[PDB]
Amino acid sequence: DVQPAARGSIVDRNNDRLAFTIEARAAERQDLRQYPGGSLAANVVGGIDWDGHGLLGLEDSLDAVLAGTDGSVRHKAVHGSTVVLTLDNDIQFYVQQQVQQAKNLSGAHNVSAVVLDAKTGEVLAMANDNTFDPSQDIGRQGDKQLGNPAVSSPFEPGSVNKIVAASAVIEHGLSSPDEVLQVPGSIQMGGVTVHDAWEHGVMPYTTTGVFGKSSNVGTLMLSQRVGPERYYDMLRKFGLGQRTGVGLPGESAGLVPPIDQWSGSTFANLPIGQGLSMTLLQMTGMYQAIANDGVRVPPRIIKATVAPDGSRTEEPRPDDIRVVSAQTAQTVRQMLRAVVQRDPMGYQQGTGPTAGVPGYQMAGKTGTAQQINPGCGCYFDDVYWITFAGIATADNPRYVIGIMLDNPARNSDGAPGHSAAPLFHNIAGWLMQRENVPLSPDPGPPLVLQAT
Ligand SMILES: *C(=O)[C@@H](NC(=O)[C@H](N)c1ccccc1)[C@@H]1N[C@@H](C(=O)O)C(C)(C)S1
Ligand SMILES: [Co+2]
Ligand SMILES: [Co+2]
Ligand SMILES: [Co+2]
Repeated sequence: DVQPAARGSIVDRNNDRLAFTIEARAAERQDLRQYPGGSLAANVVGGIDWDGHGLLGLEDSLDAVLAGTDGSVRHKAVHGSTVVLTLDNDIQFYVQQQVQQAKNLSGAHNVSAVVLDAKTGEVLAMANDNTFDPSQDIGRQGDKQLGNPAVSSPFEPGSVNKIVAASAVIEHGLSSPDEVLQVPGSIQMGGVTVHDAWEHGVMPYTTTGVFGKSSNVGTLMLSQRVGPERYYDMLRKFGLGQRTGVGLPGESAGLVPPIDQWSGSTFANLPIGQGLSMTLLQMTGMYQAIANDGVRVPPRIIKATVAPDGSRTEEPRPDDIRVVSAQTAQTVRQMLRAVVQRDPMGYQQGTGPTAGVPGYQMAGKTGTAQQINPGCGCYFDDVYWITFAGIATADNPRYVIGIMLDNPARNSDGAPGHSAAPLFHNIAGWLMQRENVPLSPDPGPPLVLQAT
């Protein structure tokens, strides 16, 4: 009497299969969910329950699309539609592996990474370490990551948030990359005292140097030019505090205190990335806006669906959001090249020189945010979220890469320190090689971070 719907498959952007059903035997007919890549993108894909319906991930959030409706004899069975993700399996595989070995080499509690297409915001890779294997019983995998922290688990961003301040001082004509500043080693602001990660007297940092060296004091002085209203407006325009609508279950909205609830010290904290939280995806989406000439395209992982006949419907594109002018975006892309600039004299070196890839105008920003002590209601002194976000490349944005390390003892590559810059180096360099993207013989002249 019953005519069963055949579950749809989940494939990547080139129709490479992530999950698909085969017919088998034991009721007697029994359909088996196949996961050829095992753990590949399982944080996104999810896994099957006993009855062949989704248990978690997109298998469950898109179950109705994937499961179809059973027929009867008279009503025809509607077989499940196929879901085409924006993921590129080759990129996801490389990224997911690097993320696992960044966690191993650095001693972090977790490591995650997101790769966006610069112009379109599509999610080309989304990975975390320790990813469960959906071809195996979930109940034996309590020691595994069963979910998708890149969208579900916000953190305080620290210094990667400085893109907002930088975008606001440029867009509002309030400063320029080459402006020579005078930056003390500390200031009192909003009732509190803010210090730079190194002690120094008044330093002739350019605006380029404030972000390339990640001066908190410098960021805040430039932020006083913007004011709370214009800065809070730029936060909101950058997408923070609000879900992206990427199409993944369990997405968090993060957390931005609204301006009418600020305390006297909120403005002293937000421009340096403390006092607010965001997801890795929101973090990478901020850099997507800048990569896309100031136009933010909310990220999306569902590319299209194919009906049982074979007809394809593309997913509807989200509307553009104008965060900053194209001129502003280009100027911020170029400033951020200072973060990867190397200088043996130290003077004109940014915080993330290991992130540069020679022959390419790489551009990014490091961060080191303090985590909250759960048994205190106060910040740890030596527990951090490490964070990197970058664009490949400044002069021709193709890829946006966002990385977070949960409190590593070492670099992502195992060298001493605490930086995520080596992992951006690995992934961005590999993305350029595999597309045979051409080098550039001249990098331009070095950027000036520090005047006289
Ligand atoms: C942004 O991430 C800033 N970090 C801080 O002010 C932290 N409170 C801090 C953590 C650890 C040591 C010193 C300060 C600046 N950006 C960092 C980075 O770009 O990696 C920094 C360590 C240069 S300070
Ligand atoms: Co009927
Ligand atoms: Co240390
Ligand atoms: Co290298």
